[PDB]
Amino acid sequence: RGLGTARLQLVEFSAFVEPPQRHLFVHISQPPLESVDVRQIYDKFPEKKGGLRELYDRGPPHAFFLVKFWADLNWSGGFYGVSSQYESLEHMTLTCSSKVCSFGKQVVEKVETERAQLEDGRFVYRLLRSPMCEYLVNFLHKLRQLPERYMMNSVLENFTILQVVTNRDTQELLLCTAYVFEVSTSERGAQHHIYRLVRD
Repeated sequence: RGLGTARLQLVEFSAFVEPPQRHLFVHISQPPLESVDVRQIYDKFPEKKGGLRELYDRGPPHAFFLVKFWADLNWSGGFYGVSSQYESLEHMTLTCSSKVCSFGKQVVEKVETERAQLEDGRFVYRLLRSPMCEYLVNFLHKLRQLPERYMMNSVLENFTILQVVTNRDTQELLLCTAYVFEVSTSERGAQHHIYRLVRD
């Protein structure tokens, strides 16, 4: 079990800031996964069209994952970027939609397209150094100034991301990942915990 199906697998995901080498706010580099019932987090995502509940209803359910991040927020200019890499055995073009939610309502949607590239006997899909939406750069700047880690976590309870990767040519849903967030201490460092989303 990783974040992936037989059809597409997440290889690496990071959100970072670079000076004008890198600070990683969160990072995934890729036993069986534990499960989280989607009803547990229904009250953290839009009940609106295209949200988590509507998508999970249409399935397929094994495409759905939850990532809990403990972000490192201890690092004024600079490049804010997000990098993601997927791999598959079949040649596809991917549409990747990233939806930022604050208090349930969607405040950002970012849609990118990536064509397969053959590498080492498989297909890779590289969306590297995508600039972070301005909403998030400003939010990180404000969040960083909070005096106490528990105040950051309070604020972050209301903040979620939903990423939806689809086969662009077929419109088939390949992967749907819900992200929730807390802040880590500088001593522990960034951490994550991937879960299968279930409902049965």
